[PDB]
Amino acid sequence: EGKLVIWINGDKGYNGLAEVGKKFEKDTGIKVTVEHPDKLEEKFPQVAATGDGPDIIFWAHDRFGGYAQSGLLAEITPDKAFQDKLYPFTWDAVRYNGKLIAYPIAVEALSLIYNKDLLPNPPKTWEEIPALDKELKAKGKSALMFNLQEPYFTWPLIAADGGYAFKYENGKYDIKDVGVDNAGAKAGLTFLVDLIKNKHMNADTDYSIAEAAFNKGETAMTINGPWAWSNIDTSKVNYGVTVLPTFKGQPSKPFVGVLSAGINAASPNKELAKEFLENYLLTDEGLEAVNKDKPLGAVALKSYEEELAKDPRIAATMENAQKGEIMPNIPQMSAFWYAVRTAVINAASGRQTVDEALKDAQTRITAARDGLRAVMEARNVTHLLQQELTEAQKGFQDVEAQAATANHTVMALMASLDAEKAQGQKKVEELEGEITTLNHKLQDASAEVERLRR
Amino acid sequence: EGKLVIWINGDKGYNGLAEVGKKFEKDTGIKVTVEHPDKLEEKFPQVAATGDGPDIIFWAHDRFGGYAQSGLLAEITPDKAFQDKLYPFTWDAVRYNGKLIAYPIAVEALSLIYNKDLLPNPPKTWEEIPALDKELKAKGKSALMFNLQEPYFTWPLIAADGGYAFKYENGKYDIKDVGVDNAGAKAGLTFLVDLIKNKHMNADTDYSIAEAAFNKGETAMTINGPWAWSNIDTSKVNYGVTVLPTFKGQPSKPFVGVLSAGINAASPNKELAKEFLENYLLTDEGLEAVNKDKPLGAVALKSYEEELAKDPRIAATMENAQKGEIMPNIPQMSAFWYAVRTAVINAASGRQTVDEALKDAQTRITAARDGLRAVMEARNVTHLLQQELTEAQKGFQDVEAQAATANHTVMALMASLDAEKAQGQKKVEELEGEITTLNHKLQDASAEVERLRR
Amino acid sequence: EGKLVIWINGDKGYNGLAEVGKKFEKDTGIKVTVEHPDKLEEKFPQVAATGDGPDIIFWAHDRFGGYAQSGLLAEITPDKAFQDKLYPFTWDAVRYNGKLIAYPIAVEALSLIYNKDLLPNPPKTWEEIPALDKELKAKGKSALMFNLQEPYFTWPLIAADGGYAFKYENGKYDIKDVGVDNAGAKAGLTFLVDLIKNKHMNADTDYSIAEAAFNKGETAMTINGPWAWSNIDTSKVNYGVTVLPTFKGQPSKPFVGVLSAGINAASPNKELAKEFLENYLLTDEGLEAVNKDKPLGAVALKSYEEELAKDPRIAATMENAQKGEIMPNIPQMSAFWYAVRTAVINAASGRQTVDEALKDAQTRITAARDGLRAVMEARNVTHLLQQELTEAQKGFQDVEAQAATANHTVMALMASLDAEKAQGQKKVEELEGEITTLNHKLQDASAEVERLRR
Amino acid sequence: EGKLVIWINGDKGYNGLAEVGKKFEKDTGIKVTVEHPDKLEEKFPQVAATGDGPDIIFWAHDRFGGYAQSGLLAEITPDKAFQDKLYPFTWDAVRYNGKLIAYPIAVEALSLIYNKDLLPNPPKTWEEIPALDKELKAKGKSALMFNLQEPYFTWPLIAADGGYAFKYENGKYDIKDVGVDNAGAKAGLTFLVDLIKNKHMNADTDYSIAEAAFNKGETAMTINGPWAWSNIDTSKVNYGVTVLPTFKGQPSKPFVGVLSAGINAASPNKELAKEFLENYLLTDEGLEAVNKDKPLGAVALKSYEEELAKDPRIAATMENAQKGEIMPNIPQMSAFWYAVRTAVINAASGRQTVDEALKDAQTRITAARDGLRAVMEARNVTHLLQQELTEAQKGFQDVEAQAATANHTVMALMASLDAEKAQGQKKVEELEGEITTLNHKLQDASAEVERLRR
Repeated sequence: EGKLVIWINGDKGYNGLAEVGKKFEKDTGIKVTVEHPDKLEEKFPQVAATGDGPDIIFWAHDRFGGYAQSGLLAEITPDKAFQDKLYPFTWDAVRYNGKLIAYPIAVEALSLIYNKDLLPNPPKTWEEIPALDKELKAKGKSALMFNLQEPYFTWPLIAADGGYAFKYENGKYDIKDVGVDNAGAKAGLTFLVDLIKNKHMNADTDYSIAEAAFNKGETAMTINGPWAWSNIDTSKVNYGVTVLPTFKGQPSKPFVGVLSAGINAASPNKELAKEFLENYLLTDEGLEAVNKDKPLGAVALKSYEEELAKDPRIAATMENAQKGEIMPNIPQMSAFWYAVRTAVINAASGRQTVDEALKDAQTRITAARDGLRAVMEARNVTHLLQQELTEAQKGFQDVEAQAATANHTVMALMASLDAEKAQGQKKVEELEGEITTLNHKLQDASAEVERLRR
Repeated sequence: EGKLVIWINGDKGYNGLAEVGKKFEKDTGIKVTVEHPDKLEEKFPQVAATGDGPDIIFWAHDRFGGYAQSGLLAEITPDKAFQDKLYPFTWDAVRYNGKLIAYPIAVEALSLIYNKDLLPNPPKTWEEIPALDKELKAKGKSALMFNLQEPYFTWPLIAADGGYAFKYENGKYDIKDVGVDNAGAKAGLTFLVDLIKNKHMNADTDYSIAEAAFNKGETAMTINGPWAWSNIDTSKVNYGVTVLPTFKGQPSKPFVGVLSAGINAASPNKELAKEFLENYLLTDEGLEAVNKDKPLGAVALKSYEEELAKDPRIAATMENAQKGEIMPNIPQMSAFWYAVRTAVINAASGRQTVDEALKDAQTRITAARDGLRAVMEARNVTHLLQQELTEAQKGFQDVEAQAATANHTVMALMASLDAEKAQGQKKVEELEGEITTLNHKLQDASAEVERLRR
Repeated sequence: EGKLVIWINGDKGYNGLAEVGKKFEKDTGIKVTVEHPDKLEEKFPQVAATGDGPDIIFWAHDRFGGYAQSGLLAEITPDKAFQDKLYPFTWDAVRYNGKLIAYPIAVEALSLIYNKDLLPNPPKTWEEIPALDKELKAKGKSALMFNLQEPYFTWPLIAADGGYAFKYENGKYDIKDVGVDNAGAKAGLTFLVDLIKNKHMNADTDYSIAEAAFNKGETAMTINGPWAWSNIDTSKVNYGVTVLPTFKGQPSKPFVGVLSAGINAASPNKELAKEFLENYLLTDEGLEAVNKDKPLGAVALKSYEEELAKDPRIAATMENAQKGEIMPNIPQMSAFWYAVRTAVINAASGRQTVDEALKDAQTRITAARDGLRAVMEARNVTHLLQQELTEAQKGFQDVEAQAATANHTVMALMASLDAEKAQGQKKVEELEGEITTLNHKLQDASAEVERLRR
Repeated sequence: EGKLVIWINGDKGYNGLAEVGKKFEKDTGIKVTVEHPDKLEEKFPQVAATGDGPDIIFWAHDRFGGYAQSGLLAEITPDKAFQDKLYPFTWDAVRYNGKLIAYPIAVEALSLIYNKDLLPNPPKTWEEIPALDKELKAKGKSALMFNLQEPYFTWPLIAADGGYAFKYENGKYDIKDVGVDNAGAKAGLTFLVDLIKNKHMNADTDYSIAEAAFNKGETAMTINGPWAWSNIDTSKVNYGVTVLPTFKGQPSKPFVGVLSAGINAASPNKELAKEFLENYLLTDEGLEAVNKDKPLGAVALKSYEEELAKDPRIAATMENAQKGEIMPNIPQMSAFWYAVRTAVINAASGRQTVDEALKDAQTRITAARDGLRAVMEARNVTHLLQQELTEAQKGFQDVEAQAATANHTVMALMASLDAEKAQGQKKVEELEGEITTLNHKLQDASAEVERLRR
């Protein structure tokens, strides 16, 4: 309270950011402390939920939908003037149910990487890569090698013509709409598989294999991110970085990830953070300071991005990001990765046709939750089936009780049958006795009248 | 408190008993009230369990084991001198776990009933009845007709040679030992079934059909109890009552039931009841008074029984009771009746052979509780199976969480691979730079010594 | 014996009630202790049956049918001067076989709740909701959201047009006359399915979802009880509470639950209990003390309901209640919840049609008497349980397979990372050797220009 | 209370064990019943936990770790004079958290079985088998065939060279110390895979196939337990039973199973059950009675094992016991059978390598198959639950049947009683008619002597 504590990961320019913190400390008297604690993404939900930890946290936007789901983040309110300082599409990476929940900072995305010496004019279209490889193979090189084991890297081509992870309409994801076996994704994947079939790529090619091959000049092109540049730098291949090839006319569609600054729902300093982010960090001065300590890569702030774009590699990254699909910030996306990962490997390794591989994603992406659903139906079915067991229990105590009554009743009734039957005749003979006596009285009176009348 | 209230059923000599109550009231000043309330056997366990109702209750001994099981009855303490005033075997009808729990009063049991005019010398053995019937059939009569639908009436012959309900050893019943399919019972039943096969009896003969037949002089003999006498009296058949026929040398073994006076565990007047029963009711005077109001039939009190025996019918009853099997006072006896009932009907109607009918009694006797036992195992199985459902529930939350870690870890590791690799070569070239500088220093020093030494 | 122990659930205002019991302890001198034992509805039948437990017991009236039937509850005898102080229908929920068995205290019913900033004038008919949802979906919001899983919530709509559970005749229900697939219920349920068919609602909308949706202003309307308000109060949505819409001109027919106060059959303090309720609790001052501790919602006492109904919400709940269905206090009702819970899902997800889904309800409801049937219904339940444990089993097996493949990648990278670190750290020691070596060689040369020579 | 009930699976010599109980019933007087309820292992945890079921339970020792963990078993306390009568290592299979929880009775392990007319001298090492299969294939016969599908069989070879499931430490298992991809396991599985690669075995050889092969003389050898012998006896192949062959000079490590006798935790007969096992069963005479009914195989008792070992086969099984792995009595072990089962298939059919397959077995303990196991234990529990419900259903149907017959009597009687009441009441009014008719006629006659005349 009265000061701002901020968490950013250790692989970012925290000192650079502290500098911005000091400029703020000077101008308002508010001391800003910047920290990079160990695995802070895991640490965040634990300290925010007891009014502790950072007033503001910098992280990949995808972890944030999980935090907003637990109401951990403050809703942010930037006037539209400020909203037009950043790229439209970056805001879409920081919404949850229509509420804006964090400030976009950086933008990251795969790009085509190529050896200028081997290939000074990288191709624009996937379609021409086969022919290009047949050429380079004749001088002991390959056209392209990139990580096929993972979907993050194979998606761009697959999504190109029509795929999508989850439909997005109004700042909201329909988690039941999955565009992974639409005719477009099938075309994407077929092509990719066909490249393997026609021995232009190896299905067992992963990250390290690709990286090594490019760095040793064994392949003309590869696909990869800004995280990889300082590595390729020191191979001293002469490498170009540029727009991903199109497919069937359409841009490749690589997933996009966005370093974002979010504010703690718990924090009291909500407006002093809003200030710090809006007026000190998200400016050319502020981003430049962080950039000096460690490059951010392509940024969300239009004005400063336009400066960094001198570096064509940073130009490419953003060009690709703007043609790509923001990576959905919803819990279920990890099911997507899981499912899609297995889908592709199978499709590639021959284990499945594209069609069956992609058709199963629809089933498998929910195998997690359908099974969990069956566990909870079964939970209820046992409550019911326990009730029925009570019912049977008293059914048996009942039957046992009403057996005794039947056995005893059989005999009661026998005694009664004899009682009322003996009581019967006894009353009868009494009455039948009264009759003979009256019969005799009437006989005796009648006999007298005859005497007297005669 | 200070007085005795006593409950007896309405079909007994309650006025007779009140007279005994008045003799007591005179001699000790204690007013005794005698009551016959509606279904008092059902009413007893409800009033005794809140210190209410009668100080003493007269009822059929079999209901009393159920009462003692609920500790409702006081344990009685009659010195051995008093014990020898009643017939030994009667006391066995009033034990529960070795504790004497009531005073025996009256004894009831089936006897052979026969038409003196049709058959002045009733047979002594079941074995001679077929022949007898062939004789009497030739003059339009039957030898024997008695209630075959119920086991209480068919048992005497079945048990004759070896059967028993539940084994009885030390004032205790082994509820797992049931002698209903031992070779003896098989012989008894076979005979009975054979009588039906050889058209000496009808399988569909019940109590009313038997009674009618005997009372109209259509049959020479029947089997029945004292409850039935006053009924037969008024048919004015000239009837004898005597020992049941033997089978295979052995006496018939009819069940025996004993009117017994029990004392409330709750009652404070335990020693004033002991008194009343021991010294006023269980004497010749006392029983005689009750007898005047309503005959008890054969009694437990040796001395007075020996008087009543002048009536040979009452002699037979007791002779048959002493050769019979006290009717077990344990809850499970109603399963016995249920099982054995169905056994015999089936055996008689052709629906089953004797052997299979009797073998099933062993199973069916416990359908009852074996089935209840399954309901309660199943009750526990559900508690367990609900626990496992919790386990599966967290198994799924787990798996879903550790999919997110895996997806994020795949990428963390990719970045790290590039970080530590670029960091790698940067340290290497620094060191490799220090090397050339030292290489050049040493060269320059070495070039000097050569100059100077030369 | 001269002391009043009262049971009332924990989530009620028991410190309030405690205050009423002290105002009573004052004006008479009889100590009153209130408790709130866990699972006290299920404790009561065990404690009452041994003369122990409470003189008065507070609970939702439907449980009191179970108690009455076991003869655990005393018949209350209030004058018609008193009876008129409460709303006529609150007596209909405390009747068993004509007899009044408990005192009504509070009344509860779903009501239609709405966000005024998103919808200032709530609709008066169900039929206008689709039209209204379209309007709202246009600006990325939904019309209505409320727990579809549970029948308790769906019923109001279904039973609206002349539907009902069991016919209430005089003071009981005919257990075999049922309004579940009469004209009314079919039409209603048809409409509920249409809303899901036409995408206006999701088939798997539960309580937890529907609360969060409304309470964060995603949806214009929900359906819910007084229990759900304080959670809205904290969310600060500007909400209103009103009459549930009409369907076919008829009011929605939500269930009514009426907190009743019953009296133990064999309680020593008969008139004293009556006295407390009639003259101390069921008065403006008693109910207030309670209400101040925890809100009872609408109350049965006219005098005080007119005070509380100044709160348009409490007035609304009571309106819906008068327009709604009392919960039958008969055992048979517990098949209703199950039969209708599955009927809903089956008609919704399309596994059955509306006619056949309500015909199976019709059947399972009417009638019991269960016992052996219960056991066969378990037999079929466990086939269903088996299917689900199957589904859960292949759910895990699928996730496990796909989890196996992310782990393939993860160990691969971890491998390469560990390898990279090994290679690098060895290369570094190789160089640091070269350096220490050269440093020595130079030390010699150097130390031998300085000495030998200059 | 003064009686001993025992459970033992049906395929065991229970009529023999009964003979041991009669020798026990004679010399003391305590009756001892032996039963063999279906699915009794699953039954026991539900019957123990309601003070029902058996005093002692006979089963494979692995199931007893589950029971011990729930506290259902009594800790046995035998003197070291007794302990020494049994082979040291049998007591390692009846320990849970250091405590002895049952008596060892019999020992079972896989042995090497061979056909002497095809191979008079069986090999002493796995390594010579390919060499020997070549020799045999030449004359159209295979060296070895046994169940490759099941790990229980394939384990012996895999575990040979220092492999193990979980480390046994003192009296427990370090649940996290696992020998499944140590140096030993890999080498063994590798050999098993090679045998399949080089066409010495078929990948899809299961039990059924292997038996029929060996039993019809198509293969020189098979691997199997005592249970398969009697089937060979009949086929009449001339067969020997011997130690399993060594791998890398190490004895094969087949799973040992010890049939053990456990005692119910809350059994009224504590010292009596101990008395029966220690002094009557675990003795030459006792074990003989049981072995005469059905062979027990190896026995834990020294005195009688040296007798049975005159059968070379039995000595052979004992030798492979001692040289084998006692089954861990811990829940976690069920993951093993699965993980490994797949591991073996995968490594065999080539879908994984030996290294990566055994690493996946290494991991699946703990992690994801927490939940999946619980689902599958639910899956088997419902099978027990279905048997229970079955038992209840025929319990009801039985009593229903017998109830129906008692009612038959009851209604017949009530009919007769109602007929008798009718018949008589029409008589009594008939007479009362006459009596008032006669009175009137008399009144006239009489009134007409008094007036007319005198």
